[PDB]
Amino acid sequence: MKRIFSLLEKTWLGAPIQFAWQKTSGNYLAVTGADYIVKIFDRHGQKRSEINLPGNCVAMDWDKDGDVLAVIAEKSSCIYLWDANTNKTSQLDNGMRDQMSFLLWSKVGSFLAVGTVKGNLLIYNHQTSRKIPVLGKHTKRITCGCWNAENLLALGGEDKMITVSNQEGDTIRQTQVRSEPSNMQFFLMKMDDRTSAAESMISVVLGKKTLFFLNLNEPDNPADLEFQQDFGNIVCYNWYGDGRIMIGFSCGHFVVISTHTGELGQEIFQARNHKDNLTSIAVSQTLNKVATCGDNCIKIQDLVDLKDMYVILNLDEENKGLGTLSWTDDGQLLALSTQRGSLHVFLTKLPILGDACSTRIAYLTSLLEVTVANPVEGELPITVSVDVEPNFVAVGLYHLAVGMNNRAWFYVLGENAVKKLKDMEYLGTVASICLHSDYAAALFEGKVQLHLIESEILDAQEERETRLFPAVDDKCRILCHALTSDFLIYGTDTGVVQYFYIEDWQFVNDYRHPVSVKKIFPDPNGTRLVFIDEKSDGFVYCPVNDATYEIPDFSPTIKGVLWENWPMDKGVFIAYDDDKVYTYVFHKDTIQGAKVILAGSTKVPFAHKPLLLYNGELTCQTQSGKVNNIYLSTHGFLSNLKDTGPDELRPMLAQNLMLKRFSDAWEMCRILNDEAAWNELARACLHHMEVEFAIRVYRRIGNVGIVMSLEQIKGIEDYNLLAGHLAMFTNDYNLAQDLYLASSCPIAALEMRRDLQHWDSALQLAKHLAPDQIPFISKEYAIQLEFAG
Repeated sequence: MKRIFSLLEKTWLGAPIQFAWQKTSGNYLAVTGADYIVKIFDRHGQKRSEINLPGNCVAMDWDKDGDVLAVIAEKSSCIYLWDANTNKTSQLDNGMRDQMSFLLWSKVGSFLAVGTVKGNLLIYNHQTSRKIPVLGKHTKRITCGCWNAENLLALGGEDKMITVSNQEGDTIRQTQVRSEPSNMQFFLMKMDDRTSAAESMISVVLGKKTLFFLNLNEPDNPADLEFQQDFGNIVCYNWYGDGRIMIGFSCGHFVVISTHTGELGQEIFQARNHKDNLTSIAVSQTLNKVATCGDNCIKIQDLVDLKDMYVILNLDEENKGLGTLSWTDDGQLLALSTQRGSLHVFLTKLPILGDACSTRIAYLTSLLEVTVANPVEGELPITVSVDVEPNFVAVGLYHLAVGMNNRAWFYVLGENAVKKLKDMEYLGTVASICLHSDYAAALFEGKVQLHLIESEILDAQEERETRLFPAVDDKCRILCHALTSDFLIYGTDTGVVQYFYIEDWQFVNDYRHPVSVKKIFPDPNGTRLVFIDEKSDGFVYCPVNDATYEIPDFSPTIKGVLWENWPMDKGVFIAYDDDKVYTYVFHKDTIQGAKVILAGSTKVPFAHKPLLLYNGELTCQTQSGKVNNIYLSTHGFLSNLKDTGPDELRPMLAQNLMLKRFSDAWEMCRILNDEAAWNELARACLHHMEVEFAIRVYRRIGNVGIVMSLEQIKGIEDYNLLAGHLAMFTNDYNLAQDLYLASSCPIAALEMRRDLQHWDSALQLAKHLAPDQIPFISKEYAIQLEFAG
């Protein structure tokens, strides 16, 4: 949590203030104090508008959409209405002539309620401009009220009455209460039957000491809850979750109560968050958290477990006497007032915007700052101040881009400073942008524009400065794109994948999938691709042979994919969602052909977004704007290797042998000092045809006979002949025979079978390959048969 801005107007010093957040669209913040003005600010503390009043602001409220702010004032009959789409102020005379005492918009209906000191009511409709005066609704000042989802209006007054009404102001119900009503709210009791959706019940605080309940279906049986005097007076209460209330009390305590059938008023939880004074509570269902303020501090807790303190903020001694808390509905901002007349605004959540190019990453770190880093090379993080709140961010080798709607802004990532190059405006809303080398590719309206980030007239080609895809003028829409050191790549609604080669400035491959291609994710070089189709099925594509492979167990929840940037693990990638990362390996070369294998899954902490994979370490952006690193479960062998010994080294060795990392596997076998590990390394060197390394390993094992035999074969360049001899050394005689028959020297199969004394197979081979050897083979077989009887 970080303080964005503070309001400290000289006109408000020494008096309390009131404020309101634009509700459903939290872009504006209305504020007022003893200067008879309402001032409207903008999430950045800059004043956009002001409303002048003939006296103190009595109340203010925003409409259901945040399009209109309503205000009422002392010594006035006019409501003041301010419009967020025009920034204009207008007036509405209440048609009574009394001082107003209450003001509230409906949650659903464009209605505005207005109560008076004499207990009269007005209901206004902003959409039809209809006024509905109702005289004598209360006998004294209307103090409080609430609107329900059915446009029913409940009102409390100093006459110790509660009244419930339709949107036309008619009285549905009237009730008398033991003390003056305050903090009136509507709710729904969650009965076991799913069939009721009407919020049939009212909660209210009486005399600042008891919480009272009125049920519109059972009005003959209201409930009073009384609380321990050691808590002090009730300061505030809020509804949260399924059927719970949280109540804050003056002596630093808060309590949570059940409202389930048979448990109404049962205490679920209690805490003394503050020692001397608790001044306000504010609950966000959007973050699932609560903020509390008291003793010159803010204390924030998780609604999943109220014991778990998320944040404590301590405020400087100038801020003595805390006032009121409120959040934006999106839970992006928290605001706090003081009794001395200051306002403070804090960031509660940051938009999770970030990107990567090779080992270099960019991520949002404040609403107007992007940080670029290279955690692999150890380059110091570079902070870029940006001219707009971005909707998208992209990074290259030498550049950063950010943008909003149909515009982007470009920056050079120099060693000494960051310099803004240019802003650029596209023909429609940019869905995404990608950078590589000093090219950028931007997607808008189903078309991709490739263009240079930097250029000059010196040897320029006008066709290279920019190009627009599909450049063949196909009827297809591009749904996704990616950019590499050498290729622009994109996928379409017609299911086409295309590669465009930047150096020649031409198309180089084209593949057609049976359904639309929704997303694409290339390796760092572009030589392989992951794509996701319209069914959310994942596929590897290999443009070099034009082949495709289905990714097994690929969850439809997967949001994205990252390839491993570590130079040995080029076939490794990950796919991810909000809860998990899945590690996949493309085995290009195996006896069973090419395939994709799920190597395992790693759990991801809440709202972390993956940016970079390097050597089984996953760098993620957090909601705080910071990065964090997660080791994959599939890479748990990477450790201080000597303490586990074989227990982490054996899976490391198996992984390294599959990755062909024989120099590492030798050092691991040296640390292991196990004859079985040396034999597994030797067998792997033979399977992977690494004869020079197999010679070294067998020389360490001391198997001189295998070393001499491998030294004889070392010069063989025929793949099938060499593989035949190595299969013979691994005792796989059937594979050895097939490979020798496919080789330049089929006779080696006959010789092998003769040497193994497999005389029937040797004779069958001799019939096809060397009929002149049949008599000699038959004599040697006959000698063996004569001995056998």
